[PDB]
Amino acid sequence: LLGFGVALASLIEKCSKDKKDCSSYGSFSDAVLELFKLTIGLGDLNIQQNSTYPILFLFLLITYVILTFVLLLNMLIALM
Amino acid sequence: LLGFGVALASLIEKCSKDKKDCSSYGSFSDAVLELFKLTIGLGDLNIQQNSTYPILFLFLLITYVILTFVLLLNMLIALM
Ligand SMILES: CCCCCCCC/C=C/CCCCCCCC(=O)O[C@@H](COC(=O)CCCCCCCCCCCCCCC)COP(=O)([O-])OCC[N+](C)(C)C
Ligand SMILES: CCCCCCCC/C=C/CCCCCCCC(=O)O[C@@H](COC(=O)CCCCCCCCCCCCCCC)COP(=O)([O-])OCC[N+](C)(C)C
Ligand SMILES: CCCCCCCCCCCC(=O)OC[C@H](COP(=O)(O)OCC[N+](C)(C)C)OC(=O)CCCCCCCCCCC
Ligand SMILES: CCCCCCCCCCCC(=O)OC[C@H](COP(=O)(O)OCC[N+](C)(C)C)OC(=O)CCCCCCCCCCC
Repeated sequence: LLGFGVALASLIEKCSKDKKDCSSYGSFSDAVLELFKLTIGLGDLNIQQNSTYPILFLFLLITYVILTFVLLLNMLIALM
Repeated sequence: LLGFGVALASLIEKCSKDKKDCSSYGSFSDAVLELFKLTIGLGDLNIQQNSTYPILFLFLLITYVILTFVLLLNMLIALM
């Protein structure tokens, strides 16, 4: 959560032309909150960020989904 | 559900300056409904409440998520 939170957050450029737009993954704690809400399954996944690399953003975000929604949570049920 | 419902609800101060704003966790039954919808996975988690302690609010809300979304539901699948 914290590794991909800081990576995704540091990938986003300046806030906006008006300081508040599509800055979901703006800072660290805001990106950590967005990833937490993808694990719970709440909200709406929005990839149209003010990002310099949309492909690298999708790669890190989909890797996070594969590592937690698929591997870690189902492996928790199996070990339990 | 009811323990954290009444705790989170009693943490929120007066309704608003207009009696209706960001009062998701306003009263008891409204906070119980919001927690129920986090368990089902519906809605959108909004922590920007008219709260006096945003940190204590996150602590109680994340503890609820750890106790039900992680422990209790997966342990239900294991015992079943
Ligand atoms: C499958 C999942 C399982 C669960 C996984 C959970 C993983 C964790 C997920 C956590 C991510 C949640 C979001 C964090 C960031 C939100 C923003 C925020 O509030 O920032 C603040 C910090 O806020 C905190 O420090 C959050 C509260 C404490 C940490 C969380 C609980 C710790 C775990 C408890 C466990 C208890 C266990 C039981 C114990 C008996 C900082 O804000 P600021 O920079 O000061 O703002 C300045 C500007 N402003 C003042 C105008 C605003
Ligand atoms: C993983 C999860 C699993 C499920 C967990 C579920 C846990 C439970 C979750 C419950 C939380 C749901 C929300 C409750 C509060 C909503 C608000 C509300 O209506 O308030 C009202 C009460 O409302 C009730 O009393 C709700 C209905 C009855 C209880 C729920 C069903 C009982 C379980 C059945 C089981 C059957 C089993 C099978 C039997 C064969 C009160 O409103 P008011 O104060 O009078 O309003 C005044 C102002 N106004 C009139 C203008 C409005
Ligand atoms: C054990 C606890 C588990 C639960 C999670 C608790 C922490 C949640 C996030 C809190 C953030 C906060 O509040 O501060 C985080 C602070 C400052 O944040 P900021 O950049 O000013 O953004 C604030 C944005 N606002 C104003 C909108 C709120 O440091 C940082 O940004 C540094 C980030 C890089 C260092 C950390 C990397 C960690 C890697 C993994 C190590 C294991
Ligand atoms: C066994 C049944 C399971 C399913 C759940 C059923 C109940 C759901 C909620 C109904 C609420 C309601 O309707 O009344 C709850 C009432 C009055 O509510 P109010 O504060 O006026 O808010 C009404 C808000 N409105 C107007 C928007 C609807 O008491 C209370 O607030 C007292 C709360 C503290 C005492 C109870 C604590 C319980 C702790 C756990 C014990 C095991």
